[PDB]
Amino acid sequence: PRCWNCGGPWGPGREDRFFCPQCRALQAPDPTRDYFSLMDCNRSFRVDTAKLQHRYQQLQRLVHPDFFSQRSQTEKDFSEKHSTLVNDAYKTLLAPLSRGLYLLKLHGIEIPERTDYEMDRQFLIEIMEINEKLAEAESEAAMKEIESIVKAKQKEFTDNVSSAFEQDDFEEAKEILTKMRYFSNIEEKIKLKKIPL
Ligand SMILES: [Zn+2]
Repeated sequence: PRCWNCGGPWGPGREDRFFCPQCRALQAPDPTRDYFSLMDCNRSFRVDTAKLQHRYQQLQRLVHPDFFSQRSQTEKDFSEKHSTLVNDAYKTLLAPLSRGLYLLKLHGIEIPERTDYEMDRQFLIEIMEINEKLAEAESEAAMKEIESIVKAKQKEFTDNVSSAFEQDDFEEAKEILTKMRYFSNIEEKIKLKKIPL
């Protein structure tokens, strides 16, 4: 690893290698750098979103294409690349759901796309019950009950998946996170139904 302007060696040291100490040029982003690192926090399901938002700004102060409009094409390139990554990381870590799923990827676990079959019975039952309820839900208050029901589950699940990580129990975390995916959809459908008011 070396600088595109100098040839200055990338030090085998600490992480934030945004600028070349030798020539001040904006460097190519490290593909290997995970989002928790880029957002300067521990690999953890638990994430301080006030801090996160602050980091997001610090970095966007450094790499956003606005500051590179008058600079070389190479720097414009990298400025755009970085700024995109910064956005990804931020969005990914901000949402507990995407955070959970991202946390699993690093721990080397890939997720099947909401595979409806690999699921257990009791949960399936819950899902078709919620469905029925929502389908039946036309009144504004019957609408509230579902929201409650859904949000009460969401909390329970967050607590659970938090534990799963605390214990390194990724097979469990993958389970619960696959569940949380369902309820997110249901949430979005409710919000979509809630538009006309
Ligand atoms: Zn350099």
